[PDB]
Amino acid sequence: ESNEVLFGIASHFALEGAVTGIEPYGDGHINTTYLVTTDGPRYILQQMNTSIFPDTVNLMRNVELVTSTLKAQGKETLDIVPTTSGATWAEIDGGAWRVYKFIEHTVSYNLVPNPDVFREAGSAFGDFQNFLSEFDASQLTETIAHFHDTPHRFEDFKAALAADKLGRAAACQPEIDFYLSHADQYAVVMDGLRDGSIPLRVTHNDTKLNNILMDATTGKARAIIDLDTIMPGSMLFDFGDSIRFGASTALEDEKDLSKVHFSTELFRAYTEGFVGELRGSITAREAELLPFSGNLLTMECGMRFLADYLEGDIYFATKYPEHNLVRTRTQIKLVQEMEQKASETRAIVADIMEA
Ligand SMILES: CC(=O)N[C@@H]1[C@@H](O)[C@H](O)[C@@H](CO)O[C@@H]1O
Ligand code: NA
Repeated sequence: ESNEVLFGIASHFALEGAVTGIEPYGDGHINTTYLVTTDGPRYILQQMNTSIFPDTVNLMRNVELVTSTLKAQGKETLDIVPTTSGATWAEIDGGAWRVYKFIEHTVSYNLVPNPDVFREAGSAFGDFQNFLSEFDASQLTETIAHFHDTPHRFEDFKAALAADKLGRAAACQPEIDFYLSHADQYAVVMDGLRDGSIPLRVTHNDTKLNNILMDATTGKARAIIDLDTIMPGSMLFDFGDSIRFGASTALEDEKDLSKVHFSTELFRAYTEGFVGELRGSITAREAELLPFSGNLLTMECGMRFLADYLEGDIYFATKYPEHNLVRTRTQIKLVQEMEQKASETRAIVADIMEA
């Protein structure tokens, strides 16, 4: 938005400095995020995407519950800065806005630079699952329905494909046919949740690497951010999504596919950290599905990118017309390598489950 509008928004919130600037910030695809600079502290200002999260009240209730519980254990988290009237968010001119304190002395990554960073990510998200187990499912109502229900995502994909609103399907038949041909694989986790062979757990549901902040000195995890999708699911959604984003040798939107590979060493590092924290709760069936959960979440995210391309880019932020096609192509390349390396990942999990 204009500066006039953004500075106006900021005046609704209990900031503790005179604002000097408000500038676009970060690589989130969903909300619209800004860095607020002041004569003292920094803030993150976000316009929440109400097309994706229509029930703002329930969403903020969940975020308040999670963050207040962390605070009450003396654990660093996202610190909501209230409105000047004490509310957790503001509805202003038809938009929903919130502010968080900027988390100082941190670093974050869109791409794993070395195995230790990714091991730490695994530990952080594994620990967060232990934390979340303290809630029962009823305390944290779903903020998005069918969120990691891959068969439901596939129904959405098939509809986007049949409609082919922009005539973009002609240019991406290999990608389309990849997702169509893997239809038989999409129900495995949902079927296990439904029949009780996979435990229903409270999960984070968007565990990509850039949703953790690490300390700039110690390298240890400081805080997990992007708390909007905390809701019931499977452990496998958090593990699989982490592998999807972080076991790649390339960015999610890397144009040069020759740079995109699935790294079994990174898979190992993350699994060491994650299982390291969850060894006392992980079931045999969950352990059996750890490698395939990577395939599943990567395919789910990929099909969502491609569906969005076919629909004219209505869901994910994009920077250029082909951006979602570029994104779906990395996800496909990753799954192709995950398939080829299946025996190796199976062996890695077995080896860690004996440690
Ligand atoms: C709420 C929502 O749709 N979040 C998505 C997440 O599911 C997806 O895996 C990611 C891809 O980078 O983008 C967004 O964060
Ligand atoms: Na739906």
